[PDB]
Amino acid sequence: SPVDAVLFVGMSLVLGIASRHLLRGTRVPYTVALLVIGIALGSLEYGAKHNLGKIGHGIRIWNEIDPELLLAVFLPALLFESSFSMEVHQIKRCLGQMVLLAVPGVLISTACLGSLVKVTFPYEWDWKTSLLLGGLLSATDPVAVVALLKELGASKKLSTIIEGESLMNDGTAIVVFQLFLKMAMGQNSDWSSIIKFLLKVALGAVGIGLAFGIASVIWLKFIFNDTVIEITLTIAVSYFAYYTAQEWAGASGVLTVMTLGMFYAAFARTAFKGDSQKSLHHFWEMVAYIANTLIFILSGVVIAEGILDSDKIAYQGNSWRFLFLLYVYIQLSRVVVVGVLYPLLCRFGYGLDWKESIILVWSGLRGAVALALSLSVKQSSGNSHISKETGTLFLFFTGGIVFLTLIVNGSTTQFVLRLLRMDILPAPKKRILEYTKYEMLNKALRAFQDLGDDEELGPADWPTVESYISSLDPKSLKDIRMRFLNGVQATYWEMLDEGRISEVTANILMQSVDEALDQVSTTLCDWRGLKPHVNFPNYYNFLHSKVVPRKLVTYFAVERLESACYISAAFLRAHTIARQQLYDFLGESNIGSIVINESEKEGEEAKKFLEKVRSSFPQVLRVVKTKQVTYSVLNHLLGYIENLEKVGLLEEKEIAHLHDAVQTGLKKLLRNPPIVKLPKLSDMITSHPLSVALPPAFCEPLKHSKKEPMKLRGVTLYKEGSKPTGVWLIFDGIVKWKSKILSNNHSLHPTFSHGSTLGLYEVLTGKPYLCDLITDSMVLCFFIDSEKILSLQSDSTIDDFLWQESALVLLKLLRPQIFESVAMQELRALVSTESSKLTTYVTGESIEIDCNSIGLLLEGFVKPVGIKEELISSPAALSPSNGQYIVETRARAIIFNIHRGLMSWPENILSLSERAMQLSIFGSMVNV
Amino acid sequence: SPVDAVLFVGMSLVLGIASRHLLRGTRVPYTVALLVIGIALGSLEYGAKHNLGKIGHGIRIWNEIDPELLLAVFLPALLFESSFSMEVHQIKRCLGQMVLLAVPGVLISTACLGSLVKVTFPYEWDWKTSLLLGGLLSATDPVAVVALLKELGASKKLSTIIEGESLMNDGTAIVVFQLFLKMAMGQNSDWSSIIKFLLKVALGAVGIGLAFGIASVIWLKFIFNDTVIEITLTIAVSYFAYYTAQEWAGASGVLTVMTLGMFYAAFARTAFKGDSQKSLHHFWEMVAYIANTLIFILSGVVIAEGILDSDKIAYQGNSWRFLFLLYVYIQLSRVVVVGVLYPLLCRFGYGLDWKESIILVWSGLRGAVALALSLSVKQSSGNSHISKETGTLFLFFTGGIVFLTLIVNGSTTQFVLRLLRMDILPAPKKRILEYTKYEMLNKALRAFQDLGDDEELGPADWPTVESYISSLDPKSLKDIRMRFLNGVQATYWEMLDEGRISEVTANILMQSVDEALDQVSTTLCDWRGLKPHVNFPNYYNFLHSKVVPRKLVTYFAVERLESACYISAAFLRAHTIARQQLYDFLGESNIGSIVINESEKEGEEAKKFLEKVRSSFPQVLRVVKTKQVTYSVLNHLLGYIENLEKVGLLEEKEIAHLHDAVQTGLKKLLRNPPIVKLPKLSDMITSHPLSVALPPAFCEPLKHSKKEPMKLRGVTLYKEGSKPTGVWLIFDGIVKWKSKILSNNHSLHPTFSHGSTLGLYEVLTGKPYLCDLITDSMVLCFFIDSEKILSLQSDSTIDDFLWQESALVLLKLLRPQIFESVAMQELRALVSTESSKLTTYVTGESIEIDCNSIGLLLEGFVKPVGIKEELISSPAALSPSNGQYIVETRARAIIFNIHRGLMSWPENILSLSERAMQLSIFGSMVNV
Ligand SMILES: CCCCCCCCCCCCCCCC
Ligand SMILES: CCCCCCCCCCCCCCCC
Ligand SMILES: CCCCCCCCCCCCCCCC
Ligand SMILES: CCCCCCCCCCCCCCCC
Repeated sequence: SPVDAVLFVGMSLVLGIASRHLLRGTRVPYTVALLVIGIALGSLEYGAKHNLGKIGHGIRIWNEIDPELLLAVFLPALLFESSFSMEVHQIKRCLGQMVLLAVPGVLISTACLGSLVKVTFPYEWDWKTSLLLGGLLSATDPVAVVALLKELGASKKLSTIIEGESLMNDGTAIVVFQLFLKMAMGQNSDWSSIIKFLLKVALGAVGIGLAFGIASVIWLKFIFNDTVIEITLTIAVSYFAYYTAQEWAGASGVLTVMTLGMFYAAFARTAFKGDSQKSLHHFWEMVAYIANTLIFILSGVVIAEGILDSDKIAYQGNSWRFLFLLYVYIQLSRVVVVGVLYPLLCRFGYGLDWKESIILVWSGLRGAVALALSLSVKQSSGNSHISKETGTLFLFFTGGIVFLTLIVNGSTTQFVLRLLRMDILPAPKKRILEYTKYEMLNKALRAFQDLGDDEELGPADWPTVESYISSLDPKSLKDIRMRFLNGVQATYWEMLDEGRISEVTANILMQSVDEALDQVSTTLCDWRGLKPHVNFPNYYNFLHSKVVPRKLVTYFAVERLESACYISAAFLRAHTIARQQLYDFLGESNIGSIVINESEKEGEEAKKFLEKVRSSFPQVLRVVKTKQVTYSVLNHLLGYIENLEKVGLLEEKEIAHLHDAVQTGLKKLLRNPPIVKLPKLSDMITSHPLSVALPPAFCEPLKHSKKEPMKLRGVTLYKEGSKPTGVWLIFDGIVKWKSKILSNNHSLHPTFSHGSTLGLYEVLTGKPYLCDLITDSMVLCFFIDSEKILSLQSDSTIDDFLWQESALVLLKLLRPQIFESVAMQELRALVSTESSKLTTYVTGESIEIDCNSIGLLLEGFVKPVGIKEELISSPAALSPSNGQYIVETRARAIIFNIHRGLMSWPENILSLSERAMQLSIFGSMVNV
Repeated sequence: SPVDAVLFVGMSLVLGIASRHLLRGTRVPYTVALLVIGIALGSLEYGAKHNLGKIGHGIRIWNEIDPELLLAVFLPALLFESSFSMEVHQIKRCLGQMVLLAVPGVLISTACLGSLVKVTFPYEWDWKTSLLLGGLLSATDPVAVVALLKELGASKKLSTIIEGESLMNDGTAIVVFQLFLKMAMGQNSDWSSIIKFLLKVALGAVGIGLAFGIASVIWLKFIFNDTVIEITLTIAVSYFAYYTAQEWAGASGVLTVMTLGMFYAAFARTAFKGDSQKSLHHFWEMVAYIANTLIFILSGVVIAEGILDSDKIAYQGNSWRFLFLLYVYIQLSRVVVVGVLYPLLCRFGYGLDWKESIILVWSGLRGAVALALSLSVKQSSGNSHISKETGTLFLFFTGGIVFLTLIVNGSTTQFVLRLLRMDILPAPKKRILEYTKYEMLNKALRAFQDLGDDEELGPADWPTVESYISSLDPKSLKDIRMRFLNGVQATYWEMLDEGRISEVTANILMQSVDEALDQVSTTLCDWRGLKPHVNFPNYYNFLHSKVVPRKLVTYFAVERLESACYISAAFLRAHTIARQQLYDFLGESNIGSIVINESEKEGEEAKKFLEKVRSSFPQVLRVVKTKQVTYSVLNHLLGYIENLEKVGLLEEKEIAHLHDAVQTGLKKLLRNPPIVKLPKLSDMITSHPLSVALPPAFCEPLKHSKKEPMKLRGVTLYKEGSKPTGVWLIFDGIVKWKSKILSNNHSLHPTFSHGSTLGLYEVLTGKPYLCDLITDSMVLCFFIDSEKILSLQSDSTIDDFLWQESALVLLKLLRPQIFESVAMQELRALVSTESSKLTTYVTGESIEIDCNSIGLLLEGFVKPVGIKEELISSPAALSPSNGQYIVETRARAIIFNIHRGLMSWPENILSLSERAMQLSIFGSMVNV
């Protein structure tokens, strides 16, 4: 007999799947179909009293459910996914509005609804019962609202506001529901008892949720490679926190589960495995789906049971009159709440104008949370406090309100949104969507070439493949700003793809750019959306508060400045890249220079933050950079291991060992910031590329002590035109170079960084300093005298290397139009290639610059052919004029063999053998 | 009060997580800890009668579980993942052994155990009760055995055998358990009733499972983009099939759920979404985990309850004596089963030698299925048929046997496997593992370069990244065969990565190569493992049986020859590629030629199968190739959309629309083979690259009728030395070319394919046919006369194109050392480039062949410089001798600007500026 509850669950799930599948893209939630199906089924079982056989047995078994078991099983299932899929950064952006719409919004709605259904309803209810109903059906469902917002097409700001207030209204409304339910149960008669009950049920529930979250997050941090226990841990901790709060501490288990889910959303994005995230979210979304379906069908069944009893509440008239009165009361209470909070709602978080206010009012969808609360009231009814007729009325009214709100609100808020002209996609977003569709076309055609060379199967059919994918200026400052922001977006996309930034950092940066794309008429506001995430509050860790460890200080600083450092570095890198790209796309136009200077002025707060990090905490950026690099490394290893697993190339014991090793490395990363040894001067010397030339005897004068490598920002390294007093080794930081003498035209990013030595050209030649260096950051720089460098010129193997270093520096100096937007590791690869040749040239010879190569004069004089006799100075960067140069004096030279379309998309995009190629690859012809 | 069952579930889950986490890499299943914990907890609640408070309330609630509700909730949860994660191709490889170990193996074990516990046990049991116990504890658990095999390290053959027999022993043993349980309930007294009960409970259960599988698979095929209802559909169909079989049809719900899971494993790999697969498998594995944990803890609790009752079965002595007797009876019965079936087990499927037989005997792990069956017997005990003492004895004995088997078998089968020397990894697999680790090192270092250029954060710390990844001839015919098979493996990996083959096809091919890597001493046996998957049984569809539709015939042929065509084409392509690669790695050694000829002889059955497909069903390969190409295209689009979703670049409504479109395209693909229009002669002409030269007036002589494009294999197209009677257009198929006159040295793959026209050089010049063409397949070839081609020489825009086509053909003819292993679409790109120049050269001029380019003489004579005067013929392929050529007569020439390390891994793998580069990127220095 009890096995028929399994049948009830199975048939309810099948009906839920059928309703969800049939009512997709219909404006009509499948939940109204579930409620109607449950009501009809309960009418068959109870009103008409037909023989449903084993169907009716399960129906009756589930109708005899315990109220408190009902809540304990279903409410965590409903609410955990809503609270856990919460995205933390949009919530921190609109949290003032969230709490405003949650706590006082629910309080005002409860007051209005309770007063109205007290004064008007004919059931001679109490104030306790009236306010219990008011606070019951004051909880906007997060599942229904999220499902509505998926297909609604509203803006991200309004979608975030509505979703967050919907998921917090549940907590507040269930708190007040428990308060007034205990009141109706003859408790909480005094104000002091009210305060104690609220204090316990709210704060203790939040504390239990936080404690369980902390314990489970630490446990997850110590669970390395197991994606099954990571999800069953969420199940166990959720259903154990609910029990510990409701039964053991007497708190609110719902608030405990919601705080647990929010703690998981905040501090457990790195506690779970990366590939365990999708499975865990899918499982909890499915559990919410199953709980919602079961609650809707059970609520329908029990409504049919209760309103077709001896009393026949369904044939009383007053039931329906006051059901529609209750619906208009819902609408008026939501209007009152939004209007009262509007003067404060429009000033906090995201701006709320009158258009978003109408959608906020109209998206008052009631769902399975209110249904579950009223069902628990109905199932516990029949005693002296809440009569059976009253509990049946509560369930009937709540079910009718859920039905009416869904039908008249989910189906009509799309109309209200298309009206008021809030569904229109703005021009930058339309351009971006067209670019993405164009790139998808390019990917499809490229995949079609890559598989067109098959002799066994033959040729494919392009028309069929197309059928399956058949659903895919320089003077205006506004458009140039829009192109620049598109370039910044493209650079963020590129660095996310290459692994330089994580998905959360990428989302934050992309959201900032999307915000900035609406103010392209005014100055670039790209950093405005990043300012909330980049803050440096205080550094009291150096006031002896935590200098005794000196060891936890790095931990708190890194955990406290990790995401901000990533955001600042990514912002600066993307702005530099997009600035260079906009210079290449526009060339020399004054509007391009205006936007370039705008970006340079805007990128000052990020540099100031990075300076604060460098000064206050000199070791944090090393740890942060190391963590980023090894995180990307381990993700690349994970991708490789996933490909190995798919192909089945390795033994399942060896590939499992590799997977365990990489996943353990990732968990140990995201558990604890890397313990990076702070480099002294000795190991910074030995890690500099100049150290191969410097002998170990010169490397150990007390490990080159007595000099602090730190140089403050704005400190000149050496003045231009000065004598070669020495060279500078850049172990870290940024140095700017200025030179009016040098042909520094259009040097957009004059900069040298770590692993660079500056001044070798001058000390090796004796010529005055070619450029003016000033430190642009906290530079870890060491000075070695020219005597030490010049004394190294004994051997010819070291002279070659020193002149190649000089070649590097002058390549980034003499020719910055090509070699400034390249790393000085790629440039070292270019110079260090065996094909590159350093040559001392006797007077009267010729230098062989040619096609597909470049050369740079080091020391000497050269005169060309076919042009008026010119005495070219020693630094020349000798480039092919024709795509010549008799050696004049004793010469030195070395010859080297030397998503990005979003900025310039609809600009950067025949023969009788080109048409044949299209025929040979494709079917007839396609405009590739 | 009933809310305490939620507490029981939560604490049981927490204890299960703790046991699984603590006992990882311990040889000890966490399930023994679960059983011990449950026994101790039940002892506290029932024996010692301590006040456990709300813990004991949940304990007692779950102790009062219904037996049949217990089975209905837990057995589908346990067994669905085991039956659904079943891999179909290894099962079809060893199915004879599977059924042999499942049906008669379980029958023999049941007979032995029942007879032994009837004759020896002191409880005066019946034959019905004795055989009920024997068939209860005759079900080897699939969950425990799978978990053991994950860490065991046994071969794939033995692992597959053990896993499959374990997951089918459950079906057979639960069938016999239901039979003998109904017998003990006073039923099935006659042989005819026995036959009817077996017929119903087995065949009707299989039929219900098949029907539910068919319905749900069609439903899934019509569910496009919803990964949540796709998993809750599995839940609903599983728990509805169980109910429909057990309660409505009276069949076995367990057999129904297992056949449903096997149907999902077989015919629903394409019914679910690709990205829904991992989430669905994770969910069902977690459900099996939760059910197993709950069953073990509940079984412990109820054992403690039953053996500490008034009877005190735990203090009787006989309980323990016959528990250990029952364990030795388990061991002897398994020995008897394996020994009796060995003469047949060693001849069917995978060979079973005496070493794998010992592991087969010893891996007799009993688990949660036997525990659940005995718990259902215990919970239903207390009546006249099965006494309370008997049911308690059943549960106690089954729990003790599960405990003893786990402790003494899971912990010691690793020892038994390391003994007998079955844990040693063979040399080819060790080499492959070392190659994978080397490639992971290369990936890690490359990811370290790609993020070393950061001016804001600074430099990373390579030692830390390394710390996080610190766990990573030409004369022997055997080694050359091993290298060739490694090259075939690498090519399979490459085509899986590029999307030419799916993951199932890749797994089949890789398994075939792994099998072949053990017989490298003998001839290449790569095709031996593919022969089971490549069969062409019959084609009665053309005997008027189904020619009336002519429309379903393609559907059945494609669904029936899809995977076989993929396997054959991939095998032939990979063998051609690896043959060319082995020629490049070895050069000219006779051993390399021996292996090359071995591969060519081996690749004949695949070509014969493709010929059978081409002859019998001329339209199937077009459909199959189109489906493959569009599947890869849609997967690439999915990857692009996933990257778009991660970055948050598009609106969540537009990106959702793109995702829905691509996923709908994929579901419509895997639902129905593409409807590819069979090309007539007219559209094949218009789709050939020669059709741009051919005017529409020449294209429509009744759409060029009266000629059938089909040419049988072995039909010569034109003989060498013959007059240019015409040219041939290759729309499909393969043509081989032979020419002793031409310098065809080391032409390893002489072949032209679709989109190629052959003979233009001869008709344009009048020279005799340079090579001998014979059709190597069913070629769709058209003949156009030389008069039509020569009459096209009026314009100079068409002459250029015709001579460029001739250049293509002669590039693949004159110079096959470079241009035969390239598509004739890439070669068309090379020739059609604006940098390529066709030139008519007046007598006495010079031709400018240079570096980084190639040239080919078309028509005329040429004499070189510095070598004895040579009169080079018209086809020359004029290549730079120095890295010259005075035009002799009226000349024609055109000048063109012209995982793979697995085969040659530990063979294909400083300066003072190279050491500095390592310093500038890394920390000190790493051997890159
Ligand atoms: C006493 C009346 C019946 C009470 C039923 C208890 C609630 C059980 C709900 C189980 C839902 C299972 C589906 C979960 C799939 C992820
Ligand atoms: C007397 C009836 C007892 C019922 C006990 C049910 C315990 C289930 C707790 C965990 C359920 C989690 C999944 C819920 C999905 C809707
Ligand atoms: C009447 C005694 C208690 C019977 C309990 C019914 C079985 C409910 C099992 C629910 C398990 C929920 C966990 C599923 C999570 C995926
Ligand atoms: C009187 C007690 C009724 C209990 C009904 C439980 C129904 C649950 C059916 C579906 C359970 C699926 C998940 C099981 C995971 C172990």
